[PDB]
Amino acid sequence: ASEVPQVVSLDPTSIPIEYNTPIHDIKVQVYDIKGGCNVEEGLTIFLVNNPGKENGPVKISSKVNDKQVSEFLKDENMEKFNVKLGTSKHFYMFNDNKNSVAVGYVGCGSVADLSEADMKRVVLSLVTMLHDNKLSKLTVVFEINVDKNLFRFFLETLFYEYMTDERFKSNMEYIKHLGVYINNADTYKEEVEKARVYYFGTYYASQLIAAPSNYCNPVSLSNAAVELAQKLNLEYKILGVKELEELKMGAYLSVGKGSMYPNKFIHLTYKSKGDVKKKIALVGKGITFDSGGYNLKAAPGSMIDLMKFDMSGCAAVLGCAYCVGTLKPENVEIHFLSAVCENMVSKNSYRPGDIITASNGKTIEVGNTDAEGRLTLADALVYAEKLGVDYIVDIATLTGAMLYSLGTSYAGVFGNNEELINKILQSSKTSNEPVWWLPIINEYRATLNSKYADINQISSSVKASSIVASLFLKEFVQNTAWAHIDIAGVSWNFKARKPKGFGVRLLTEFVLN
Amino acid sequence: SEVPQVVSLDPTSIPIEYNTPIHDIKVQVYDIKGGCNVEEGLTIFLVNNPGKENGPVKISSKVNDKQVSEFLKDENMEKFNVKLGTSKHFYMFNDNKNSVAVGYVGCGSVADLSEADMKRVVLSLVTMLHDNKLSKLTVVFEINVDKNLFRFFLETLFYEYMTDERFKSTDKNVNMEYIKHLGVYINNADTYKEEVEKARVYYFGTYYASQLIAAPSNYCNPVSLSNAAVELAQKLNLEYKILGVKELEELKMGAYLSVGKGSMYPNKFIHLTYKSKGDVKKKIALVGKGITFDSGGYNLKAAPGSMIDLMKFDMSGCAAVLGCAYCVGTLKPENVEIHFLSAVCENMVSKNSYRPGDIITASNGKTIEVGNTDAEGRLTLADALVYAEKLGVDYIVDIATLTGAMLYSLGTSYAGVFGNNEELINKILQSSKTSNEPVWWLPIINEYRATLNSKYADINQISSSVKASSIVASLFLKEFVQNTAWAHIDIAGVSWNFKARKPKGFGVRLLTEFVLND
Amino acid sequence: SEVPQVVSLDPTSIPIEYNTPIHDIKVQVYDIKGGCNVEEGLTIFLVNNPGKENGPVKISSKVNDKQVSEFLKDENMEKFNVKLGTSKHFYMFNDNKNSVAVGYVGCGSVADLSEADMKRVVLSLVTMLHDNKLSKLTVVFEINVDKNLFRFFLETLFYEYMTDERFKSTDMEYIKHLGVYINNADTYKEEVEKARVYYFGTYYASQLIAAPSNYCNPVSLSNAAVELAQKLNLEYKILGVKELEELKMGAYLSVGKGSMYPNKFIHLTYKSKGDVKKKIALVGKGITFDSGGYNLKAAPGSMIDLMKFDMSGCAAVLGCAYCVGTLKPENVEIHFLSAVCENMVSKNSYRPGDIITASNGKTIEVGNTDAEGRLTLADALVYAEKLGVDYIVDIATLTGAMLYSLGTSYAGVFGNNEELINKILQSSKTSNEPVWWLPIINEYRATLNSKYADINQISSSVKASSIVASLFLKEFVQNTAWAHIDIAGVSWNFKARKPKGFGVRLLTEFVLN
Ligand SMILES: CC(C)(C)C(=O)N[C@@H](C(=O)NO)c1ccc(-c2cc(F)c(F)c(F)c2)cc1
Ligand SMILES: CC(C)(C)C(=O)N[C@@H](C(=O)NO)c1ccc(-c2cc(F)c(F)c(F)c2)cc1
Ligand SMILES: CC(C)(C)C(=O)N[C@@H](C(=O)NO)c1ccc(-c2cc(F)c(F)c(F)c2)cc1
Ligand SMILES: [Zn+2]
Ligand SMILES: [Zn+2]
Ligand SMILES: [Zn+2]
Ligand SMILES: [Zn+2]
Ligand SMILES: [Zn+2]
Ligand SMILES: [Zn+2]
Repeated sequence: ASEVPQVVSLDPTSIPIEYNTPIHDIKVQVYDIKGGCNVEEGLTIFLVNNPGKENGPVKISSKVNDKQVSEFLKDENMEKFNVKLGTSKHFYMFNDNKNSVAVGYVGCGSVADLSEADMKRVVLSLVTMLHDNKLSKLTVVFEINVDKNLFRFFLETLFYEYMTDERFKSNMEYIKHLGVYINNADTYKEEVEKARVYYFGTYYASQLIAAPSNYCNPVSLSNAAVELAQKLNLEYKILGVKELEELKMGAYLSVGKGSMYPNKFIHLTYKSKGDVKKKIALVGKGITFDSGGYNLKAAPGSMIDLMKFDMSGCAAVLGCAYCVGTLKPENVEIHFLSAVCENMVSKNSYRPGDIITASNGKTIEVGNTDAEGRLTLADALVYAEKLGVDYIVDIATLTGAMLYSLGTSYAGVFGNNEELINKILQSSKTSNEPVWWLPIINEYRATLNSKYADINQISSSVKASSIVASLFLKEFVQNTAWAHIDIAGVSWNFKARKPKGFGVRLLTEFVLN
Repeated sequence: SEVPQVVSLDPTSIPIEYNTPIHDIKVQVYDIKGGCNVEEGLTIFLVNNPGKENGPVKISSKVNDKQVSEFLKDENMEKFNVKLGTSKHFYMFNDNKNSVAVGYVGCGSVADLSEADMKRVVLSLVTMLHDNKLSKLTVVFEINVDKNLFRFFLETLFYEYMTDERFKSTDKNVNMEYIKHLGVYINNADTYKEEVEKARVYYFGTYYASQLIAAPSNYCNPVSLSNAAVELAQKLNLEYKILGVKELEELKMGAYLSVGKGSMYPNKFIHLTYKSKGDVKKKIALVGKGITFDSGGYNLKAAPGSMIDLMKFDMSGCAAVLGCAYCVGTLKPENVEIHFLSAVCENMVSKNSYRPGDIITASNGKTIEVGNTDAEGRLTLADALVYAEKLGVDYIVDIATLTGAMLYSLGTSYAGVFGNNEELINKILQSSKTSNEPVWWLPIINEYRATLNSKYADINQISSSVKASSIVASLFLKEFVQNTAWAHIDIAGVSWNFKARKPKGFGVRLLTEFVLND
Repeated sequence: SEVPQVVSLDPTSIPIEYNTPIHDIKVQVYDIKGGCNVEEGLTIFLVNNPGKENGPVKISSKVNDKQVSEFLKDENMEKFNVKLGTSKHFYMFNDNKNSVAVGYVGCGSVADLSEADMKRVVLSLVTMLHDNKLSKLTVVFEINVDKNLFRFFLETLFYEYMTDERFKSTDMEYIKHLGVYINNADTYKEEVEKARVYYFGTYYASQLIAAPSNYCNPVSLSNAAVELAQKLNLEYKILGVKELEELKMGAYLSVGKGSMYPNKFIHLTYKSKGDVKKKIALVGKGITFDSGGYNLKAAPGSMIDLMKFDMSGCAAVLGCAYCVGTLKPENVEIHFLSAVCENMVSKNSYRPGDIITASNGKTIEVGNTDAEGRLTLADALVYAEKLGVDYIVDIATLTGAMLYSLGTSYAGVFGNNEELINKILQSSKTSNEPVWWLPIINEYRATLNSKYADINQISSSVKASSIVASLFLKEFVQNTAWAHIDIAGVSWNFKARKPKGFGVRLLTEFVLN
């Protein structure tokens, strides 16, 4: 660990992290729905739809072993409510044994197959009830059709949205039990503890992102990665400035010049006990705060107050490290990499127009100091290819233009290898973290031709900045299958005012399958 | 039919050139194994060097002239290299003691030239045709191209060679002269021969669309554009129908009509039809956005970078569809019925204009809340799409300069395609490949549909405020196709060639290939 | 003179090319009478057609090669036209069966070419040189140029031909001979080696300007100026912060407060060997990077990435120092001055509103930290006048408004003395570096009346910024002929993405004549 510098003694010197969450204490049981439902304790919620009849009435089919609840659930009562996606109702009542129970439903629409976005709305409705609930148990009865991956997604999302981050603070009570009624329960049981792992990986990423830039800086973040590595028995190595200078990472070092925090390059490694048959490098953009540099984020809508999230790529990679270190896949070697620094305004900062030299010898003309992500990634990519891996995948809050292309739901993936892109797309499908394949259009490459340097950092005209940024990155991968995931648009949940932890499950599914 | 005028100097028709100098070029194709005759004009060798970047020039073709062959020997040609786009001129006397001009264009070190690579080659060749009064060009192929690429070479050569001087008066090019003969030497020539006149057909459809787009909004208005479409239909003996305002009112096209309310030109709905003789296997509706000028309306294009002076381009989709109509009407495909549609109007600022906040009713009965008058294109398309589905077709493909956000997603080279049907989308991509007009599949993300939920109307026209506009606009259009395979091509970013300051006529070849191979 | 570094990869000197391939070109000038020989390389005829716009090409010169004469016959050349900048060139065998290239550049239909026309002609010529491997270029003048325009042709040819590759790393063959056919060749021969000197003075200035702000800083620029002085046997003196504090240069020192590089005042001196009959101070604005300071260049179109060019005035002066030091004019004493610093954002920077005191005791109210040029020039001008000189001429990238007045071609000249101004205009005509006289309007002076300080730095309303800035500078020259050349609009060739080196030949012609 390294000592993080302070301006005043009241400046924090570590990131507060919660490992043991109330979610981990929840005992989960899955029952088959064919046998009927037991309603004796806590809150019971039926997931109900009505195919064909848009906003049609609620109808409960499951038999329950309680006379009081059976009467409440009768068709004449339930038809007073409708299945409009996200709509919920729940009532408190006494059961046959005169114990207080709560019974309700969440509408799941009129389409039999729920998208991940549909399922998310269902969960949010459920969580709203939970945040006003003090009962010890929740039972969810699936009277809809979900596959194994979507059911795991249901649990992951439920766990993630339920949990509230109160680290920076100075009603309800977390349930101790979760019951689930679903068809062929036995096949869904193995998803439960996988969901719990995917949850924390995602929530851990969220904690790092949500942590403000005075708490989460290059030194405190690399410190956290070390502590994580030690807990998971991963090989770890933090490269300091002197080492970085020796490796000649001029692009990455240039970005951090104006920061009071020294650059820290995070390198964690998972190695399988058995034969190593595939080597992967995961690269996360790790800007702990993006002020923009001398190209300061002062334009309307530039949202400088959001830019603690510019290390979301790093967070996703570290979150994946947790999942991989916990699930311990076989026959694989994975490197978790992040060139961490802070982009600030100072007498010491790099300037627009500056020509800097990357670790592969390429000279780069800086057109915009706020395009700093690709500079750090450039040296990180050179570092990764030197490891001699089969796949290189980077993930980064790289370009604001993603907001105008795919939006806030789908991340974009670019690459030099169709097979690798396909694996990512497949991983997106099974993780239910949506990604869309975007092209690297070679005709735009000429725009990066610098008059004085080997290459330009940005275009002056093209405006297709996400593609141009990909073209720049491609110049630092010489002979390895490489993919690039731009999560600038999808990383932050603007409506809920919190991170998503996007990427963790996607990257984990990628290495596992 | 009568174009309204403000003053007598206002034009009442779009000047259109049908018989171009390109059509006067006699094209001959010879097989390269017979040897090349170098007699006159300019003879250009298309040469590459596989694996050797900036490799030396070597003329592998048999040249049927002792003097020219001597000139083109490897020893003499070594000094020149094949760097993609590079070119050289040679001057010499042939065996008949006549002075002849010879040269080459470098095609690089790749074995397969891409879309952009070949256009680079053609542009280099065109520079050799400009500022040189030549009567004949001979092109010798020493690179390998498939039939579609050979056709693409000719189409692009014709299109770039052609110079549009319709609006020139005192500044016509005094030295403008076109070759009268084109010679082509290539391996297995008989295979490529049929591609020649197809290329000339593809050239004009593209150039015709280009003429309509380039034509300024005072020349090209809803009345004169619909008048041009009738003249085209009459020339091709296609069925044609133009729907006037009273007919449009009967069909209750409130979305389309509201957009044109502020204009001095009455709305004109174009409906051309190609009908194959015999069994019709496929019925297709092609829909083009036909905004002759987009001021933005009361949401005026006044913001920095909004490029209001470009907005004559906003009927590029309609132009593409009409260009396709020329190609289809000329090549006469079998087993198909094609409907060429465009809801044409002008988006202007007036006492009569539609307002931000207005609730209008589309022809399928859905009420629409206008949040931005500058999103007028999807409004006209909405009624056009409803009209299209009433025709009972198998495929509906619309093409439109719809969202500026395409510049930020795919840029100026690739068009975006959206749709409700994977098979149709795949056919569009296939047509993209064979036409060499690049298109990329983009998603219609259903999670964003909620943002189009209106407090008062059935649906919001736009925004508040997803930012992924191209997708939101596609979601809106989807609401007006109920049960028909539909695809949407946003060409807002690729329609105009900013570098050359001219239209591309994008989509004509794409749509034609779609029709011809479906 | 030790350049401070943030990281070990930060450059500590400006790379400079002194020996260029241009200097290895052997120039021969022949009279057009007696005919032209075409034996090898590329031969280009400069042709116009006064009778017809875009008229046919017609070669008038007798060529002593029959094969080439056949090529140049009227029937062949009339297929080509003389539109300015249009060119064609063909490869062929001459009488000796040696490969030669012969062509032309269109020179339009106006008998007398302007400097803008001639530059277009040269650019067409250079395109051919860059695209052909040639040991020799021959140019045949079938147009009319005077001695100054001919030199300009050579200077421009040399400058545009030369390619700056100092910052190229890892992402050939110049001509060795130049032949010129022209009527009355003997009167043009003496322009050749003068042109070569003017070329490098201009190219040397270009090298300094093009060099990014991380390479070119106040310390390395002053170091570079010393190296130049040593090679030319000029007296030199670099004033450091202690000395500047002693000289009370508060305006100059305030600007550099926020930089990591100490202020460095450059003072080079050329003195003729004989009696000194004229003393001249040339003053160049030397801002190595202009971020704008706390008035950050953040507005759209402010082009902060261009701002390495803000020492262009200094570079022109140093480039002039090369030419003067090489050509060694008689009975003159020339001082080359530049108050070099960097305008940055820091805890240490000067603020908007700060009241500072120039070396002549005048207190100045800073209204805008991005108007820093006039503040550095203020102390530089006071320094210059104390040298007891006859003329003071400053050259500076001072005001962006120049783009709106004269544009990108003509610099503006302001002054307090009509004789000096007319001399500069005369030097503009002979150097072919276009300048236009603009007024110092005394009615605007009242806008600089500060409420608290002696004077305002900027006007709060009078949008005539170039004139207002001239009024400010005028306050720091008390009793000396002074002129001010604003090159903010002309210094950078935006189309070619490179500096012009504007001002070197202008200032040198001023000293020489
Ligand atoms: C426009 C340039 C090329 C400067 C760019 O993409 N900059 C990105 C950047 O700063 N990289 O280090 C960038 C990244 C994200 C965002 C962004 C801004 C918002 F207001 C958002 F809500 C968001 F999700 C992303 C904007 C610019
Ligand atoms: C921002 C909204 C959603 C209103 C939009 O996309 N409007 C488009 C429109 O006016 N439809 O009728 C629109 C279409 C094209 C462009 C556009 C602007 C430019 F400066 C270009 F260079 C260009 F190619 C397209 C901008 C907005
Ligand atoms: C508007 C003020 C008075 C602050 C001003 O002229 N500032 C100049 C300055 O920064 N002095 O230190 C200034 C100088 C040059 C430019 C300038 C900007 C561009 F984008 C150009 F392309 C250019 F040629 C000059 C703009 C402002
Ligand atoms: Zn940034
Ligand atoms: Zn960033
Ligand atoms: Zn519009
Ligand atoms: Zn429009
Ligand atoms: Zn400034
Ligand atoms: Zn300045």
